[PDB]
Amino acid sequence: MVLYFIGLGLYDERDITVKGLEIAKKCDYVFAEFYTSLMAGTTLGRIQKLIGKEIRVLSREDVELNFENIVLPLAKENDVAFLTPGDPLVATTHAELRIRAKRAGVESYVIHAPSIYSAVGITGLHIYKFGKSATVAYPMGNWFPTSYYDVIKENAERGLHTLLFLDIKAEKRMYMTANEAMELLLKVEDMKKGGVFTDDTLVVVLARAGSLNPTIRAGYVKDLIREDFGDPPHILIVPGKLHIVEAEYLVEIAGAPREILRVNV
Amino acid sequence: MVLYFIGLGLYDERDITVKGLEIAKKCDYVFAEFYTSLMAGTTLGRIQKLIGKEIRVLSREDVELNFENIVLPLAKENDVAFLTPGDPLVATTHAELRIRAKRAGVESYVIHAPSIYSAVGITGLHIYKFGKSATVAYPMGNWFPTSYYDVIKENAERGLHTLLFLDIKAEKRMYMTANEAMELLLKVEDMKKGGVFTDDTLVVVLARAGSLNPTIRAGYVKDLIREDFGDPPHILIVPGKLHIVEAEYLVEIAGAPREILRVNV
Ligand SMILES: Nc1ncnc2c1ncn2[C@@H]1O[C@H](CSCC[C@H](N)C(=O)O)[C@@H](O)[C@H]1O
Ligand code: NA
Repeated sequence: MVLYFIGLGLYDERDITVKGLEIAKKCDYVFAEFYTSLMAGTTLGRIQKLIGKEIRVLSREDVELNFENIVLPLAKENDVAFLTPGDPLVATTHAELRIRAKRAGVESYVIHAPSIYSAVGITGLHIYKFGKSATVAYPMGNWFPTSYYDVIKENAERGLHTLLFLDIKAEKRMYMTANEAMELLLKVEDMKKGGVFTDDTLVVVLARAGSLNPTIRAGYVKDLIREDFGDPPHILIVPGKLHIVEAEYLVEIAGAPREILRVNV
Repeated sequence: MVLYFIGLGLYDERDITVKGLEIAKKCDYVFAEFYTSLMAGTTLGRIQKLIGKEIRVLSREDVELNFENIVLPLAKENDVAFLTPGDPLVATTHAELRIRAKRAGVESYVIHAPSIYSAVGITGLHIYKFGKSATVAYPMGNWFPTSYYDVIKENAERGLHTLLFLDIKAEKRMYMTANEAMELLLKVEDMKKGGVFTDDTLVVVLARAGSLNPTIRAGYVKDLIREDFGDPPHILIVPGKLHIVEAEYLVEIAGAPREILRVNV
């Protein structure tokens, strides 16, 4: 009678940790959600084959609305696993599900896996220099989210980097590209006119982290807004004040304009 | 002709990903470093047996100073693996190593693994609310660092959480406990008098992340300062204002006092 929250990792089925695999293999029932993120290098079939268990995929409503009606009942008499892309508690509200587990009298354990939040280290930007993070959400009809723009502003004033998770509407197979993110930000700049995000802003794009050849690119918005970064998922990063060593990596590894090597001191 | 940076994960030998284990097994040479951080729940012997190949350990000097003389030459005609605790390149210095690989004409790839940066999600604190991160280092001789205090102040002021890594003496396998960190902070507060860290400050301590049974505790400094958090490593977090769900998670999962539900939300 235990519930395991198990992360599947960044890109493919092998991004799960050995610990995660061995526990999932011995579970009686296995549930999963594939709406919080996109694992571009695998399929449900491959994941199922790897763990040797049939997987019951749940929708966002199944989880947010009926997690205690669909998953917890079985977890009271058996070992149940709930799998998720990346790390199960990063950039999701799944932590709250552990509260539901407890009140249901069910023990829960968490098995971590590589997460985009941590994988940003491959951009060469010091991970401790990141400040508040935000999500660039798709506008729904006339509703136009803009809060993420203020996050960039606040971090940049402190000289901190801003990690921008990008939207995903899995049910519609809609995966926001870094390009779409940039467009939205420029539009928001037009409204707020804070000088936060412009054609000259230096940005970093990380696409398909977890794969062997992720797309790592740095440059000015004017130049990257129309560049092809490959298949989703993508994340966008607006660096704050760079250290020379960060700029060197972006130039040498992410093909950034050598001019950034000359920071303004 | 290829160098693989492979993350070992959080705590024990099973914290490496399936992909990492499989790639390491196919490499002609396997190196590892245990100076940036340690794998507190396992040993070099257990990691080596799991992989099945002899592992050569590299000192801080061997890497920072002679990576291109010890590691890269072999990567020219063989597949080489470089294992590091956590997620590769999270340690502010390892990114540079990819530039060295480039300059040696050696291809390098990164195989991710869980990191403390993402793993803290288990505290129930929303990762988007984390601000600039810092490390608390022991004062030594005429050097008494206090910058981490300012980091906490700037984050909390903006309602952001502060992730604090605690000092470590890797070679000696000696870690600074959360209790020591809290003591240091109280002394810095006495000097600073900024009202940033006092007996009434709410803090979160995370011990042995990666383990199925990590210690997750939250409470006011005056009550946790002398609490036994178990074996290191310890992670100290100074949360900013809490979302009601974060507070409920802390109360329900980390044994936080009911008081935070009205005082810190
Ligand atoms: N492999 C990957 N490469 C680039 N961005 C990724 C990614 N995986 C996730 N993301 C980013 O994060 C968003 C999901 S938000 C939740 C992330 C997940 N729990 C994790 O720990 O990684 C995606 O829409 C995308 O913008
Ligand atoms: Na951070």
